[PDB]
Amino acid sequence: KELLPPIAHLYELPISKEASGLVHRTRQEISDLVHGRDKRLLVIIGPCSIHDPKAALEYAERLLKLRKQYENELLIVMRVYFEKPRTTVGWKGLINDPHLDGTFDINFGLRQARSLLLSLNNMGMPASTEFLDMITPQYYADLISWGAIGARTTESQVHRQLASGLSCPVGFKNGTDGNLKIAIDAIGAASHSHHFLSVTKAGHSAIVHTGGNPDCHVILRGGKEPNYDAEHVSEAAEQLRAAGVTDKLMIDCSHANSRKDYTRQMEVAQDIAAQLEQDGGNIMGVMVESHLVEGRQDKPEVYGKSITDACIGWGATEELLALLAGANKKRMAR
Amino acid sequence: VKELLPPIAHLYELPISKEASGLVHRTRQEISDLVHGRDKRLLVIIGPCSIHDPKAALEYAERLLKLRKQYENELLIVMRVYFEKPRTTVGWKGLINDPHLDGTFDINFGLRQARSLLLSLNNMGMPASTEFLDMITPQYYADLISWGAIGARTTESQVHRQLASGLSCPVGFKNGTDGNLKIAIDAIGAASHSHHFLSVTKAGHSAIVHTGGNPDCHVILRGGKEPNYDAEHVSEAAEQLRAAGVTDKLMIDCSHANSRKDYTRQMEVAQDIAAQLEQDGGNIMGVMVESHLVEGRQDKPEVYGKSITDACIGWGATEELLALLAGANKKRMAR
Amino acid sequence: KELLPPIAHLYELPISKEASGLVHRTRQEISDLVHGRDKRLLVIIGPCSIHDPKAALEYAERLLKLRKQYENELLIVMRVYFEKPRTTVWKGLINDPHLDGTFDINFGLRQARSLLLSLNNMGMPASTEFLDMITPQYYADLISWGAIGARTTESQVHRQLASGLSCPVGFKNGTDGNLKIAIDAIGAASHSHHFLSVTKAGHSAIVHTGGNPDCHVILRGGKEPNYDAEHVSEAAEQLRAAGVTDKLMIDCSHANSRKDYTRQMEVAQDIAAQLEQDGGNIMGVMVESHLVEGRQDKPEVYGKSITDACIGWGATEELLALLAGANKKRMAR
Amino acid sequence: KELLPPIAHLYELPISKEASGLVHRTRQEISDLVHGRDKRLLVIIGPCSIHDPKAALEYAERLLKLRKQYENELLIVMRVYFEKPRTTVGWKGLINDPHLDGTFDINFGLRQARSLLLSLNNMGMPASTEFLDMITPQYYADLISWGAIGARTTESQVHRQLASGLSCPVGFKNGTDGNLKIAIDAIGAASHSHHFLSVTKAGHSAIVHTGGNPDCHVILRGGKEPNYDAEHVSEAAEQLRAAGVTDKLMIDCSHANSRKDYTRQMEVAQDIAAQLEQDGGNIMGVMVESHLVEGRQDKPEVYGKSITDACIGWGATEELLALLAGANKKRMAR
Ligand SMILES: [Mn+2]
Ligand SMILES: [Mn+2]
Ligand SMILES: [Mn+2]
Ligand SMILES: [Mn+2]
Repeated sequence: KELLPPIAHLYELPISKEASGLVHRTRQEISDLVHGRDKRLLVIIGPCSIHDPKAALEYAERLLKLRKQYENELLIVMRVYFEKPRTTVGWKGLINDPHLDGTFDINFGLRQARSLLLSLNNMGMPASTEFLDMITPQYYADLISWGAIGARTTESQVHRQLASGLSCPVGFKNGTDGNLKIAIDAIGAASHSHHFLSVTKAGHSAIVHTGGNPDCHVILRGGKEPNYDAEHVSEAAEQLRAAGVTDKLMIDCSHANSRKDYTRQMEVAQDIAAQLEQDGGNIMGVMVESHLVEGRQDKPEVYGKSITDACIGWGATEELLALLAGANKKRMAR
Repeated sequence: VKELLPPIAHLYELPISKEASGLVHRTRQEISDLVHGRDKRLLVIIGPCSIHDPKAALEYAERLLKLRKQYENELLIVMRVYFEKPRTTVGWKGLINDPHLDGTFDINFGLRQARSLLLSLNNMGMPASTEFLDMITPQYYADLISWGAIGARTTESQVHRQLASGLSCPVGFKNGTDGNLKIAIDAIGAASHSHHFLSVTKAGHSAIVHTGGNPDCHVILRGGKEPNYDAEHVSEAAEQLRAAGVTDKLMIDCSHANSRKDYTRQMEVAQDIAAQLEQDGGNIMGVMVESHLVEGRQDKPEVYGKSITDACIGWGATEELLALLAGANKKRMAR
Repeated sequence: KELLPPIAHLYELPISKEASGLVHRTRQEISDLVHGRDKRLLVIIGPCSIHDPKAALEYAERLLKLRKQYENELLIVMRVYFEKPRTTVWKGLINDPHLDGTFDINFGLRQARSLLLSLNNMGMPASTEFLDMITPQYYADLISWGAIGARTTESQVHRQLASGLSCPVGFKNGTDGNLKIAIDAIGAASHSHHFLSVTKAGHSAIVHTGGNPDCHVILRGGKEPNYDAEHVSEAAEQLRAAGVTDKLMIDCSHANSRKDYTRQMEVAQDIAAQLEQDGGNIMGVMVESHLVEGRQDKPEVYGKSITDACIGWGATEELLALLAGANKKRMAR
Repeated sequence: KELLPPIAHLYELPISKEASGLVHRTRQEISDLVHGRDKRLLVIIGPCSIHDPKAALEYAERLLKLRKQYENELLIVMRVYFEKPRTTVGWKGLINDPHLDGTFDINFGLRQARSLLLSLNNMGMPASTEFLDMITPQYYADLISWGAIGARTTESQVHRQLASGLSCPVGFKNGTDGNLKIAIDAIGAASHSHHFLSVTKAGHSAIVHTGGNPDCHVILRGGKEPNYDAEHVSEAAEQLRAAGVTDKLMIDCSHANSRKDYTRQMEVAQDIAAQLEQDGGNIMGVMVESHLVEGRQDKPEVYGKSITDACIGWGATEELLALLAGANKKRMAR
């Protein structure tokens, strides 16, 4: 079927002066955290997945107030995930199936994704996403300040190539059973130049030559056991130094670190807060699964509630952000 | 950003012949038979870790073809013709990506040579197998491939499971690099279903594709932190496959983590499989073997017929290993 | 530079159910006139060129009332021509929508499709001249009648194009009056052709067309005017000799009025007289009309042409009443 | 149906150093003629249409010997016409239907046309053709030293735009009834820059901005009456100067100047030969319909015989060229 190329969506929704400026600078600001030049804490926070742009915009307006408030301690960027990797099968996100009913209206979904990202950046909220597909990025990577490569794809050569050509910093998650070396290796690969086949903005396949991405880091997201504590952070930091790549890392409070219990994301954040207080020198960022309303639901019946992984609600979100900001204020004072 | 010819340009210059088309169609059907337990021959995916020299490849194929015919009642021999290689971090990604082996990345030439070699192989009677790594290169030559692999590093990847769901050949999913078998079992489940995703057409344009699912996927045991080739591991995998409601017939890789990356250990693994086939071995439908004209590996392509990637057994050792497997499977089939 | 393909525009501006029905119906009604099943007179009327969407909609709202009023005698369809072909030298609303040498073709094609959809949606069907081989895919779905101009009637590329169009097509005689080239064009366009074209996705392809059975000639003058009974009778003779339809359209403007735009009325009266006497070979007329009569080099006066001079609204009422009255009498025989 | 783009053909049949040099040199030589820097006579000579590459190459090998023999007096370039305009319907040429059987194998036809042109340039014979289609030129214009726009398309805006973007000199024929102003007007238009839609080497439609073609001229090819004589040449020269364009022009010995009778081309050439002897300062070239065997045939039964317009045969061709060379040697001595 008949896919509109990126240029069609770029013509309807060109990046504005403000969005372009916000993306450019947030990427720069994140590079400084990745390389230990600034000691603010990157916070990637928001829904497991976007299934309703309206709830997403409401969420973003609340989050914007806290982004501003804590701007000296925390660098807040919203989770805006449009592509979801499933264990076997299931809804792959808003792009793949925006009407949430098996109609796979991908043109509508890409348009909605771009429109949401443009609106977010226009309001002052930078955005992040996981890059899962090789073709979808040309539709909206210009509006992304930070990207993730998921646990299920960190070891994949086509995803490392993708990352090597992205203009934003990229986090690589450790593997689903806890393997960190694949992520360390991914930084090596993505940091170098690659030649590979991709698709242009006009929608045609082409040979691209990337320059490499100097702003990649790892993300600790648990395995058979959680890997967020000081002992794990120290082990990982030594392995990063050994490989000659940045030893500054991100810690995901959710997924296999909370072991799929949204109420434990706060516990993880408190452990991180104590590391920042005691030392915490290898930590540059945290990831949190958060929505307007806590929990999850199989069907999109309740507004502002996840249909994928369970999230903390808005009030726990305010608490969690206050805790990290206070803890990092103390770290930054040393 | 450089000037890629679309699949239709290569297809025009190198159209599939009646003979190649018959060989592919038959070989896929025969392999399907093995996957679903209808025939008890052993699929043998055998040849170089990587193809870097089409002359040496054609010579290899010539020698192998005699053995394919000789052992045809006990073994279904298909050549490894791997054109895309995953690197640990960085390095030469294969003949397609850089066919002149010097960082000129002449991909139009690479794709052309890959198709030419596959067409020449099928025309001489040797079916071909490859690892599908890239999302766009398959359209250039998948019509000439009888069996496909998704590698250990990409079995968990949703975009690779999608690709597999639209392939017309049977597909083997390798267990993960540390030993995880569940990802490959999950992959069979995923690739067996219909998917909708973005891909590139034969004309070189991006499009929405809707696949029908691939009913002929299976797992490949290739070792992890510890090897997983033995009877206990096979029995344990078979139980997991049945619990997930997918085929309990599997393939065993003698190389990579099952040989502890020591090419001289491939024969020990094959000897263990032979022993399983003689005793029972009902869940084994195939084996994988990294093999070339000359054993070992080299950083540079100085020696003819010697791998520049993973180390391989040599030709003599290939005769030994194939004879061992054909003997042992003859007995399995007899009962 | 970076051309959006037709599918980008078709996505933002899908044809409505109402527009689709109007185009479908009007094409058929026109075909009925081309082949003598109905004796209403097609009238292709409106500006020489469209340079202002706002004025074009205002003109359409006025024309719509007369379209309905005269519907038993006349089939009124608006002229929505975006440009000229030049002898040489403003390059039309598509090729240059900002009227300033910036050639913003993406914007121009978008604006063209937008206007055509709005026109169809209000009940006014639209006609245009197809000048190039690529632009038609962006809006031919909104066109009820197409023209091939005098300067391109003889061209094999344009005959091919016409053979694949889903609307009826009029071929103008040559710039110096040559009628044979238009007669030959109908014959060429009625057949199947294989040739290279561009798809709605923006890619070159081989297309195989089925032929267009609803083509006709248009008399637009030359070395001398060719609107009178004598010239109409000779054309009809030549048409029947070539085995194609002997129903034709008369352009009141261009080389039939020459240097006086007000002569369109005289041509129209001569046509009225033919209709009253007999006039059996006339299926249509073309008229260059706008809100305000005349022309201007620069777009200062609202609703006045910036290409060829046009009769104004009051004279348009006059000319349509005249034609409707005359054709009423022809249909009553 | 499934059209290979130009790049597919360019990859299989890249232009050689030799062909590239011959085309560059020949284009420059022809420009010098159009602008009166040189008084050699351009001679565009060969079949009405190509229906058989084998005969065309045999024809070229004979013509090369004369090309070389007359090089100080004549600039001989072969007619290699692959696209034919029909009065109503009929075979449109080798590209459109190479197997001459209603199969329209256009991929094969383009491949065969490019192959022939490359072979011709490689043997030392430059080539000319009529550019009828908007899309086919990308496949082989790099191998063409001179182009024609036909009588039936000279008045066409799209053909004038096409001409404005070509790298070769272009001749515009007067209209089919004898109108010369359309060709004079065409030179005007094709000398300007244009913006229009075209198709790329990769097979995608795009906006192209051409720089104008400063090497255009008119071709006198007859109308109701012929227009080859001194008086018509003299009339056309005055109008060229009046429009401010080159008053050097080309005369077609065939088509409407021969009343469609192949035995009259020699009479036209003889008239031209007298003008060249008397004065003939405004003539820069001639066009002649020539083949191995004279006349025409309905089916491709006889080898080297036209299936379109009737042509003079090889013997008459030698006579005609000797005549023009002898006459122009004298013009050039003054
Ligand atoms: Mn999640
Ligand atoms: Mn290997
Ligand atoms: Mn006009
Ligand atoms: Mn001819």
